[PDB]
Amino acid sequence: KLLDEFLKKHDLTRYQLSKLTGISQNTLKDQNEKPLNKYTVSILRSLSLISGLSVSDVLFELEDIEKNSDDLAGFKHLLDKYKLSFPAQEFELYCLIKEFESANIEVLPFTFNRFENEEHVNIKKDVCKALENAITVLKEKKNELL
Amino acid sequence: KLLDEFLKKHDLTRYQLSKLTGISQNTLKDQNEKPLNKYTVSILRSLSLISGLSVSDVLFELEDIEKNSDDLAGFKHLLDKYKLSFPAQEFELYCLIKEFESANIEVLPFTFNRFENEEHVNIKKDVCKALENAITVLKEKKNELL
Repeated sequence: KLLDEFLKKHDLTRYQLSKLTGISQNTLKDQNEKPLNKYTVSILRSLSLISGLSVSDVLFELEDIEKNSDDLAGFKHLLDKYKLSFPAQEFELYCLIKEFESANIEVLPFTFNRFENEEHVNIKKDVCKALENAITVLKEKKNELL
Repeated sequence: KLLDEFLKKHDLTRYQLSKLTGISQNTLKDQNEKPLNKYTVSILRSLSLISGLSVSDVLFELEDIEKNSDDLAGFKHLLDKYKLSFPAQEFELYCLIKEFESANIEVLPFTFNRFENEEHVNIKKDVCKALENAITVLKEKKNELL
């Protein structure tokens, strides 16, 4: 639940947000179930007001939370297998996938049939390179839309 | 119009947006009439995709456009009467006004009836001071909410 996790991270509750804004607790409950792409600038501003964050930083924190739950077009499964983390590149991949979503465009999952037969002396390096290559593929796909 | 103005700055049309996204022209027409607080993260992402700007810069450019048309609680009239510009302070006043609105609190206009019937040999410094104190006062009022 995106809204609740943001509030909890700042030691805030729906009660306090409701108290500040007059937004009903029913409304905030419905809000908590929506994916980020449905959040309005209005609710980002409310969250900015109560948290002290700029609207841009509110959105980024909400994105970071949503991203931890995202499949990353298949890379999450891979990263989790080897307990790896590439915070910057994972977020970039996430950002590219959400962009395609906003143009109502299918992002086929990346597959690793080749990868997981082949052996890797530095699994961290090789996954990093697969991840960057994926980002490149998406960036190219992006620039051929435009 | 907010959406048109953003698209025009980047040499784009709603038609183009519509063909990239699958969003209908009538929907974008309606979108063009909405204040920025009604914008969804989805539409920001769509605008980021087509413009090449990050969602943050899309948001700021939209904020900037909306700010240039906002009354700024009576200060728009005042600044234009003396054709003055204080970018940072004007934007921060806009920010505060939009924060209060997201908390369903209306900001009463500042009045200048006595100001505008007095001679001002330093109209720049005088209006700057009034703007700085308006922001100071709004910040105090914002703090009593939290």
